[PDB]
Amino acid sequence: GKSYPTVSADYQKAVEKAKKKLRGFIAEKRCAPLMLALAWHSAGTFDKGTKTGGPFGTIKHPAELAHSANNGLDIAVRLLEPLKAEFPILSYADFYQLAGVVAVEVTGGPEVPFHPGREDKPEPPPEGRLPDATKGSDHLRDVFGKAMGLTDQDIVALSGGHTIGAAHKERSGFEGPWTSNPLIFDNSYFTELLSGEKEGLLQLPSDKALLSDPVFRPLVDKYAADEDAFFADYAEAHQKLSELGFAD
Amino acid sequence: GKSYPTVSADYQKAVEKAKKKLRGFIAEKRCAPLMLALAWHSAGTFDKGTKTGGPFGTIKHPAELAHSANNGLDIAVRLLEPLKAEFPILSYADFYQLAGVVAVEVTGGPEVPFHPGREDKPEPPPEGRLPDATKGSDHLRDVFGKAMGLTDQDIVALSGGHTIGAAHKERSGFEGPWTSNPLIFDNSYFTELLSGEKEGLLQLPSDKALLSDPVFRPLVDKYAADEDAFFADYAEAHQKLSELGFAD
Ligand code: HEM
Ligand code: HEM
Repeated sequence: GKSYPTVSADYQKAVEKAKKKLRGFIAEKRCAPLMLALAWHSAGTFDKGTKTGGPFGTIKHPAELAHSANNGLDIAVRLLEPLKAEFPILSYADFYQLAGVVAVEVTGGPEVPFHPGREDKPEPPPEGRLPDATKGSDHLRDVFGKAMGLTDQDIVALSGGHTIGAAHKERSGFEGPWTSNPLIFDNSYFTELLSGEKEGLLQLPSDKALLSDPVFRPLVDKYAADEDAFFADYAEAHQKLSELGFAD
Repeated sequence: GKSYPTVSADYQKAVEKAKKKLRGFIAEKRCAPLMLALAWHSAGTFDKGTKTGGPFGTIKHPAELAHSANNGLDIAVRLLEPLKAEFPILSYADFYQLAGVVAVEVTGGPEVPFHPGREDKPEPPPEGRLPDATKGSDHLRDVFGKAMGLTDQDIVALSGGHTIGAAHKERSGFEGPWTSNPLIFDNSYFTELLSGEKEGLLQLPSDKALLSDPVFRPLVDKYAADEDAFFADYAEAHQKLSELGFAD
C-alpha cells in the first residue's frame, strides 16, 4: 500500500553517504542497541486511527525527550547530532530511521529495505503510546495492533529486537541484557526466552507474555528453530514499523 | 453544517424532564458556575484535525478527572451522579452539556439551543488541550481556533462565561470572582475588564489579552455596551462549543 515520494539525486546521494558514516560511527561507539531503540521509539507512537505520531523527527523535541519512556534517548540524539550536521539536506525523520536500519545491519542482522522522504513534522505525539513492560498479550495487541496497525507476527518478530542491548536500572529500572551476546543480532532472544531464567539475563513480563499466547508462542518456537525465518519476518516488520504513517 | 440524529420519543421526554430537574438542583445548590465549567471542559478538548476529544461523556473518567486543569470537577461529577441515575436512558455526554445550558439559563443568560444524541465514547483526549490562563491572544487562537475550530468572535463571547463563578487558590491558584454578581449571567465581565483592576475582583492574563488584540478589543467594547448583542453571540458560541465533533 506504499507510494514512496521522489527525492532529488542529491538527497539520494546524502542517504548513501550517511549510511556509510552511520555504520562506522555506530560500530565504533558500540551504540547499535540505543540507536535501534531511538528508531523504534520514534516510529512506535504512530496511531493509525488519527494518523498522528510515527517516525517524523519529533523525538529530538525536548518535549518528547521528556517522556519517561524515552529515558536516555537524549544521549542517542546527542551522539548523532554532529554526524547529522554533516547531512543538512536529510530530514531528522529519515536520519533516525536510517540509524535504526544500520544498527540492525552492523550487528549482523538482516538488510532492512530503506526508502527516503519522511518529512520532519512540528508536533510530537501525546505521551504514553509506547508499550509497558509489565503488561501482557492484550496490551501488546492494543499497542502494535490497534494503534500502529501491525500484525501478530510483527509483534513477535519485533520483540526479537531485544536480541541486542540491555535494560538499565537507572532508566526503566529493569537491568541487564536479554542474551549472552548483546551486540550480535541473532535469534538468541527466543532461545533464552524459551529456556527460562538464567543468571545474568533479563526477561520482561512483556517478553514472557509471548510464551503463553496461542498465536505468539508458535512464532517464538519457529524463530528459536530457524534464524533465517526470524530474519525474514524481522526485516518485514522493521520496514513496516519504520514506514508507519509514511507514503500511504 | 449539522445533521442531528434521531432520538426516540422516550429519550426526548427524559431530556425535557432532566432539564427541569437540573434547573431546580443547580439553582438550589448554587453550582451553576461549576456546571458551566464542567460542560466547557468536557467540550473544549475537541481537536478538529483528528476529531478527538470534545463533549462525549469522558470527563467522568478518573483519568480525565486527573488532569490538573480539571481541578475540582470531580465535585461537579459527584453532585450530578444521583440526578443522572434518575435518567439512565440519557448519555453522560448529553447530560453534562444539558447541565451547562441550564447553568446559563438559571443564572439569567440566553437560552442556548440544545439537540440530543451525543454518544458516550470510551477514550478521553490527551491532557493539555484546555487554555492556559497565563498566556495571551496567540495561545487563545491556537486553542479555540486551530484545535476547536471556533471564530475570533466566539473566543471573546465565550470568555464572558467568566461573568459567573470564581477562581480558587486551591484549584488553579487564582482567587476570586470576575464580577460583583457572580451568580448572575450578564455583561459585567466586559464592564469590569475594561475599567481595570478593582479590589476583590479577578482578571486573568488570558482575560486581559482580549484588551490589546485588534480583533478581540472591538468585541469587548461591543459587549460592554450592549448586553443583548453579547447574549446573541454567547448563545451562538456556546451552542457550537457544546456540539464540537457532534453531528457533522
Ligand atoms: C514489545 C514491547 C516492548 C517493551 C515492553 C519494551 C521494553 C523495553 C525496556 C523496559 C527496555 C529497557 C530500557 C532501559 O532500561 O534501558 C528496552 C530496551 C530495548 N528495546 Fe524494547 N520494548 C519493546 C519492544 C521493542 C521493539 C519493537 C524494539 C525494536 C525492534 C525494541 C528494541 C529495544 C532495544 C534494542 C533495547 C536496548 C536498549 C539499550 O541497550 O540501551 N524493543 N525495551
Ligand atoms: C479563554 C480561556 C480560558 C481560560 C484561560 C480560563 C481559565 C479559568 C481559570 C484559571 C479558572 C479558575 C478555576 C478555579 O481556580 O476554580 C476558570 C474558572 C471558570 N471558567 Fe474559565 N477559562 C477560559 C475560558 C472559559 C470558557 C470558554 C468558559 C465557559 C463559557 C469558562 C467558564 C468558567 C467558569 C464558569 C469558571 C468559574 C468556575 C467556578 O466558579 O468554580 N471559562 N477559568
